[PDB]
Amino acid sequence: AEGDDPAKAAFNSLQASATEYIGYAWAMVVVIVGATIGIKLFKKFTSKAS
Repeated sequence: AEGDDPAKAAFNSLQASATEYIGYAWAMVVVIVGATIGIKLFKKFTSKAS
């Protein structure tokens, strides 16, 4: 509750956007896992064990 400084709010909000990145952090962890696994199946899914 401060003076009429909403003009600075919308501006400072851009700093909160950082969350958008921290939110995908988990997905980045999942991505990593997916990649690691894929690199295998992706390679083993070429000629298989016949």
